[PDB]
Amino acid sequence: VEVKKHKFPGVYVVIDDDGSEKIATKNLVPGQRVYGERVIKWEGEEYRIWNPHRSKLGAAIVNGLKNFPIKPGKSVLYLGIASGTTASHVSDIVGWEGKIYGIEFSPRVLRELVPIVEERRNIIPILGDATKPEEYRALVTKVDVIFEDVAQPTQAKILIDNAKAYLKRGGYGMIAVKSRSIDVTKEPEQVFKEVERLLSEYFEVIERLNLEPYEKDHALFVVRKP
Repeated sequence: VEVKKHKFPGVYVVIDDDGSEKIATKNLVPGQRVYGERVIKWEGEEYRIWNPHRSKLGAAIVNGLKNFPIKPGKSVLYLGIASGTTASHVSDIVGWEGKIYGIEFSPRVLRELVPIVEERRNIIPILGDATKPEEYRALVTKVDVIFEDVAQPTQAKILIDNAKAYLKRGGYGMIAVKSRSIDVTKEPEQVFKEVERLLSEYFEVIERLNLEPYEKDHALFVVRKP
């Protein structure tokens, strides 16, 4: 097994004995395996395999995502942090000089998460309603990136409203859109066209990529705040 650097900083390529390729991040918390994930020991460091079946962002990267604004030392406002393994990998990537404000609506989801992210002290889990971003104003600063995974009909407006409140000028947004969570009747491609239009009222839309076959009728959008 070999580990080399991916094009994106803080992301790694693992090449298995048979020459097949996987993506990975460097474990922020050596010794830890909270998802019972596959960890590769290499030159004295640990690398956590980033499974595209457990992480929509992992899927996007495997699928050839070109713009990835999450990088070491960045601050991230993360809407929907409890879903999948993504927060763990984002935490590895941003490292100890970066920061992640994790917003969850449910007190149950938050209580279940804290054990899992306890050691990742660059994650600050916050109870909040992402539709009303001003309610967590006292707990969140201006950020470099918003990452959003919120399966709600107004998820584009959620992104704009949080960006108005917290995103630095020049900063980026990333949003994993489940087509059916906005509109079960419309074709996925039509839903995505509508999301792209709504986002474009506020953002420059930089990229959009489908997540098949890891997800069905999901697209991830990268946007930039003017």
